[PDB]
Amino acid sequence: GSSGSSGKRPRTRITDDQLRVLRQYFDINNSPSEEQIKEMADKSGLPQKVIKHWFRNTLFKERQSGPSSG
Repeated sequence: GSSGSSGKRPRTRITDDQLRVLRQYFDINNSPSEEQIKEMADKSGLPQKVIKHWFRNTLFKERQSGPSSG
């Protein structure tokens, strides 16, 4: 190939069964509340740092504003 494989994120990794839990809430409320971040952290098993960040890294993206051509 060219390099081999992209490796930035830590060993940990979120699954479709866990992400879905973070996505579903996305609709209801952009970002989870100190209360939701906890209730979820247990529902899925992810920490409060992973969930919070995810919402950001993801949300921030949606906030992006690109021009239209075509």
